[PDB]
Amino acid sequence: ARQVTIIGAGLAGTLVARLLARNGWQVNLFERRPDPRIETGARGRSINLALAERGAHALRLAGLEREVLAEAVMMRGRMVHVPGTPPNLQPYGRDDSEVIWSINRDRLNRILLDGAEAAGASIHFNLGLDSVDFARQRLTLSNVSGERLEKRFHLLIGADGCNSAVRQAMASVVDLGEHLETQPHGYKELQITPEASAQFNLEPNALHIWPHGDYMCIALPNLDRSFTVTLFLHHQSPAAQPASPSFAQLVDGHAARRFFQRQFPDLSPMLDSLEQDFEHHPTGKLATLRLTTWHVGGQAVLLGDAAHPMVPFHGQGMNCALEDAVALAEHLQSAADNASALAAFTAQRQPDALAIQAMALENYVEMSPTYLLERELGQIMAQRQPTRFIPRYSMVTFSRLPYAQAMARGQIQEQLLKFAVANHSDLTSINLDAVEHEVTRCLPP
Ligand SMILES: Cc1cc2nc3c(=O)[nH]c(=O)nc-3n(C[C@H](O)[C@H](O)[C@H](O)COP(=O)(O)OP(=O)(O)OC[C@H]3O[C@@H](n4cnc5c(N)ncnc54)[C@H](O)[C@@H]3O)c2cc1C
Ligand SMILES: O=C(O)c1ccc(-c2cccc(Cl)c2Cl)o1
Ligand SMILES: [Ca+2]
Repeated sequence: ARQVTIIGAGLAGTLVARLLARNGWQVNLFERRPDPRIETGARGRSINLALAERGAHALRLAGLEREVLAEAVMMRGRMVHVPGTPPNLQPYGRDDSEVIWSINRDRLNRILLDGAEAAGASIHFNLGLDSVDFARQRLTLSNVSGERLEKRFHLLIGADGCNSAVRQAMASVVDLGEHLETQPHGYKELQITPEASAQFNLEPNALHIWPHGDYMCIALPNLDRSFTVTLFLHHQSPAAQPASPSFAQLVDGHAARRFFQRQFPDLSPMLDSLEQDFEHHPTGKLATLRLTTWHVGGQAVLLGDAAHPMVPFHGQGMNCALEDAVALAEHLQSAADNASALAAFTAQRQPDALAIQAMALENYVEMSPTYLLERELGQIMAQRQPTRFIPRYSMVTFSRLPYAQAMARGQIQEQLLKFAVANHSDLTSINLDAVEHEVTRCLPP
């Protein structure tokens, strides 16, 4: 039985643990945090995530999709809130097959941990990786007190998130060629209670967005009709725009309330605990990190956020990490040796990681005239050639097309629409048959 040590019992690490353990690998998984399945008197955790077809399919292959979806809220469309216009519900597709799922992160992690243990993995909590000695094949772990314990390893999977210690250890024995692109937005998680969301008729089966240019809020539903709201706002006001809002201007929760009342007036009344959430929840940081290599020989590999931190604006980070886990287990299972597997994994996944990293950054702008007309012509082309003209968002979210192919086809589509609408003011002026022939010329089924 082949041996593997996984660092991080998050989303990627627990899935890859299950996939390898059920294929007969001897799997030990090490997690810095306590076991979330051991109920304590601590406050619950209400962060949720959008699960799309890529993540769902990964869970399906692992036999866990049914259990996860039973605890998830269907989101049938995007609900865009702008003051002065009623909320506009933009359906994701023609029917409920094209939806995304709002799942509580803690509940998803618990289901995955059970799945990993059911397949035979051993999971060891309260042990955080501190360092790796690659030449001696040993690693050093410790609890929160820092009491150190050493373990031998044969294959090390770094599934330990965007601040990966495995990545830090690798960067010392190989040049990972890291390129860090900091994101100026921080984020803050806020809460809408079930009573408030019902009082204001907030639609439960939708993803909600309050755009406001350089900042915005999103809200995702929970099973009990509460919503988790996330504010995205610059950490600092730019020099050469020092008045603009930023976390630095919001000195306390009362300042945050004044900010919401002015900039997000239909949302502020739903946020009963704004002042306390704002002061008690930490401001998060965002970034894009691109690595030239993801592995050290056959000894260690990164996946998930450890390999490709991305901005969250496409809701694909977890979905990508679960897709990584499937791919890594597949390569390891069937390769000639571990070094071959890890090289092949990296070669397969790196172009797609770059693509979603880029599309996630682009997606922020797109959710921040000419646009209507292009989107209108695109809807017609999707009706005439539904196997050829598929909106990029739909390729990313509702299909398993490799992200880089989705991005390439999306650019062909966006250029074709922009050129077709240029020098036209309405659609009856446009030759739909000529556009369709360009679709069938440039977009294979
Ligand atoms: C605000 C926000 C919103 C998001 N929304 C979405 C969304 O809607 N949909 C989506 O698909 N993605 C979303 N994402 C992205 C998603 O959260 C991540 O991409 C995903 O959790 C990555 O999974 P992972 O298993 O690689 O890492 P994680 O889920 O972070 O798990 C890493 C694990 O490693 C552990 N760990 C860390 N360091 C060590 C160490 N030294 N030793 C041992 N254990 C360690 C951690 O405790 C954790 O258990 C969002 C991200 C943010 C910030
Ligand atoms: O229509 C969508 O799928 C949509 C709009 C906004 C998002 C999103 C999802 C997860 C995390 C974050 Cl930050 C965002 Cl902005 O998803
Ligand atoms: Ca420790």
